[PDB]
Amino acid sequence: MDDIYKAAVEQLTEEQKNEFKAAFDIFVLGAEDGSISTKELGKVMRMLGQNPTPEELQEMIDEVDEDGSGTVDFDEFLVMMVRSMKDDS
Ligand SMILES: NCCCCCCNS(=O)(=O)c1cccc2c(Cl)cccc12
Ligand SMILES: [Ca+2]
Repeated sequence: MDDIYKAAVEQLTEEQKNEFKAAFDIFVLGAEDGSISTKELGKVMRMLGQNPTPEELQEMIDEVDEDGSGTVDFDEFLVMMVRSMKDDS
């Protein structure tokens, strides 16, 4: 079902969309399809001011990976935001 999630997707316009889509490119500016991993992860967090081990970051991808695949597609991705948004933690 996962409806309670699509409910928020309707709130998202299109201006804030181009903001995220632009991020993916970074996480995968040379990957085949666009599957993100602890590999291209620490790559973006580098521009900020962090650079932990791929073992710790996996924890962030293991929480959303509701299919155990070690990836973050534009799918389960939205969920992440919707969650932290409607409820930060
Ligand atoms: N660590 C996840 C929290 C996301 C932060 C919200 C802002 N989105 S973001 O561009 O900063 C961003 C950060 C970390 C992982 C991402 C993946 Cl796997 C896909 C797309 C964007 C990602
Ligand atoms: Ca996944």
